[PDB]
Amino acid sequence: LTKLYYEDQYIKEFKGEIIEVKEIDGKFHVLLDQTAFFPGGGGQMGDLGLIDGIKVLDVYEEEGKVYHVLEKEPKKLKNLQCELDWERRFDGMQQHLGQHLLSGCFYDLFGANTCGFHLGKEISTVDIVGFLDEKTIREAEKEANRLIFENLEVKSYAPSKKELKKVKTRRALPKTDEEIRIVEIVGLDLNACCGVHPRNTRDLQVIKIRRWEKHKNATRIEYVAGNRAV
Ligand SMILES: [Zn+2]
Repeated sequence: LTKLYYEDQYIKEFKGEIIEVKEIDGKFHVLLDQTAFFPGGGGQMGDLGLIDGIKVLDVYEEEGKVYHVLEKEPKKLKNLQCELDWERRFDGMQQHLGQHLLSGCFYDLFGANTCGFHLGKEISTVDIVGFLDEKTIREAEKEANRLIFENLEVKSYAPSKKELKKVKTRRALPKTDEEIRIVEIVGLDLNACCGVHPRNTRDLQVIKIRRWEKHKNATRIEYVAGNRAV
């Protein structure tokens, strides 16, 4: 069945048909024929919103199937108006690409590698290998914002096994039964990622580095992108 979030990440309203209903203590876990509700992936949180005016409280994936936890019992089940909480969606889209952008700027400018990231509701972090002084950190922040306004294309795709052999990456790709998705900041960076990203760097608006500290062999950098930064 259909996962719309990987086909067009900007779809915020869609038509759906409830294929299954399971009542699990108070809540109604539903399957849909097609969904734009992201369950979560690559560190990024899942969606909330409405299915037929009934609030979606949780979205998860189990055995390749996206399940929606509804607070009330579905009545009508065909041709339903389904809408994402777009503010939540887009916030997570911006923070994730924000991380990729910074990571790509740190490597492009200074050869500095990323070894971790965290996307939280309040703040997000990225870990860069080694000590970094304030000068280099602020230069990466500047360059990130420069490429936002340069508006680079961000391609999200699942390569065919033919075109997957011509994919050049700096980190080895996972061994999986699942399909490899690629997120590519055109001209800057190309990484395997299951996230849902904006289609350009301009969509980030602005990126601000808040503060940083040492974490073992790394510099843990706190950042905000988009509406969080203002
Ligand atoms: Zn990612």
